[PDB]
Amino acid sequence: TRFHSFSFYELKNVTNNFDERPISVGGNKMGEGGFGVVYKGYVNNTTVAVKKLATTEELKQQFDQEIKVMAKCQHENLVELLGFSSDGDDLCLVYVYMPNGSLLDRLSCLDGTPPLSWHMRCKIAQGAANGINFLHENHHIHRDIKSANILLDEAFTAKISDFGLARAQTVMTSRIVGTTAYMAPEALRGEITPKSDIYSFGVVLLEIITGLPAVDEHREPQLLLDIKEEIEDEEKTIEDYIDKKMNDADSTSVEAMYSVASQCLHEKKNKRPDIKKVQQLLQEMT
Ligand SMILES: CC(C)(O)CCn1cc2cc(NC(=O)c3cccc(C(F)(F)F)n3)c(C(C)(C)O)cc2n1
Repeated sequence: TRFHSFSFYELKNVTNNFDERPISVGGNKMGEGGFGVVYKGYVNNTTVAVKKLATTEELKQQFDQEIKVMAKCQHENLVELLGFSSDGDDLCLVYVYMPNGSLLDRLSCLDGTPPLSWHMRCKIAQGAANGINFLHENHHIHRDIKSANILLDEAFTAKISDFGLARAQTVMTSRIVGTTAYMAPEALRGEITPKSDIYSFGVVLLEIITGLPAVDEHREPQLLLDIKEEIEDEEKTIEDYIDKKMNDADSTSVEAMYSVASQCLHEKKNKRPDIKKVQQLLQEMT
């Protein structure tokens, strides 16, 4: 492919021997999740993100699938793969570094970062919808749209990441994958459709408006998607749930974003808008 093949020794060298201590303590660990750990590295005179993968053949399939999707899909709102390593004792994927990490971490202000403004949140929602539109236009279903998989660059531009479970309505699967707090009912039953990505994006829009995680075991409701029912049954208002860590949110645009989220979250897959309609509505909002 057009990607660089890196030596495992070069990647081990540039991540301080895959130093598992967090970056805040002087180590190289930036994150963990998606079948591996992500480390900060320095190749040539550039900061990079090195994901070290850790079923053996199931992990190799995710490695191959990510490379395949990345070779085909290049867009301003998608992460960029620079290279890979498959020669040492572990599989590695090398990406262009995202200085502002994930939307999940910026919404929680992890490591003391300042709360995102409403202006920045609108740009992020638009950017993420543009990335999903590119994936759907190129006949790919992400299957794990969530705030942890929306990364933020040096200008807080939204970049969709983690295409290891992406698939090139309609199709069924015996291996149900995804993150339960973001999954559409039909996705939880094994259906594979881009309509499920829309539902997950609706949960992301609620996270952007409220600053709350999609699931919190010590919260009522535990699942963020359940606030749609509280608002519909007039028990609460969207105003009650707006993230208090903002000083520039205006009711009109917050209600406009909530209307998009509510439409995405329709329980019936055929009643949800498609990604092009979601993009149009988010563009009209600003
Ligand atoms: C406190 C601060 C200085 O504002 C933030 C520091 N920071 C910088 C990060 C970069 C990250 N990721 C990437 O650069 C990155 C880029 C492309 C792909 C991938 C992935 F697929 F492997 F996930 N990760 C992350 C994770 C690993 C979570 O995505 C967390 C970070 N935190």
